[PDB]
Amino acid sequence: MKLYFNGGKKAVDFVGTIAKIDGVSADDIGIITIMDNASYVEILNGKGPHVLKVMKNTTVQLKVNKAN
Repeated sequence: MKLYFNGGKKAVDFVGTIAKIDGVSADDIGIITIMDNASYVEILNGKGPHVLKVMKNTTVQLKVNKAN
């Protein structure tokens, strides 16, 4: 599942808060895409919904939402 964060040009950063989420590790972090005013990262192994809910409560406080 692709998860958007309102942070872009204007990867190591998102691997690092996401990798510390309960029940998640680097192996659940897929491709990272960076655009001008937004970025998204593919969350693997069905953990997308979980990562999104946890990130709504986790500071790095970016606005997160499901791409799809």
